[PDB]
Amino acid sequence: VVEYCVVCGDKASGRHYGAVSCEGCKGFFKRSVRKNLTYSCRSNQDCIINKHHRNRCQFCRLKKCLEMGMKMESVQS
Amino acid sequence: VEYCVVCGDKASGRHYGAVSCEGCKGFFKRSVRKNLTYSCRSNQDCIINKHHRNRCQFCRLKKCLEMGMKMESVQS
DNA sequence: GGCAGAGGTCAAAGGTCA
DNA sequence: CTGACCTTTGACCTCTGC
Ligand SMILES: [Zn+2]
Ligand SMILES: [Zn+2]
Ligand SMILES: [Zn+2]
Ligand SMILES: [Zn+2]
Repeated sequence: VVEYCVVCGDKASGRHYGAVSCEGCKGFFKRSVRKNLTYSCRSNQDCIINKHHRNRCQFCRLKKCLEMGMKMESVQS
Repeated sequence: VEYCVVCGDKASGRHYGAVSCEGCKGFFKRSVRKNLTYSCRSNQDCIINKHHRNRCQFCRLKKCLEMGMKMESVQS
């Protein structure tokens, strides 16, 4: 009955943009895609996305978001 | 129009669990972020008001905590 | 109907920099 | 260090199309 975000391991509201996601992960994906935002990383793209420290590397979040099958094409827009 | 429990200034909004001015919000963030502890030169009951808020950082932080600002809420 | 999976709001967190 | 002011986040909403 409990489902966890494939990005950050937070309680997941459900499948969003093709991925079991927390509400935070959804909204990041949207804004990133809607604003055509690519970010950069300052730690050799090694950044580990955890519920606690997910807002550390926007770049590394979007990497994991796409890695885990969130789909730009699914965000309206 | 609501007033900051720490300094008594006009509050921006509720900040870390208490109706706070931006200043005390800022103070609180940086204090917890840099795990700053503070020393008092006036026996630790320094009056904290808008006009004279920055005399004692120590006494301010005490007030911040006492009036219910929650460190845990401030993030890393 | 019923509900997943899109959308949006705005307080409360964040970061900026004179 | 400070705080006026600006940006992001994510809990909680609604809509609507299978
Ligand atoms: Zn997540
Ligand atoms: Zn990174
Ligand atoms: Zn104040
Ligand atoms: Zn003092």
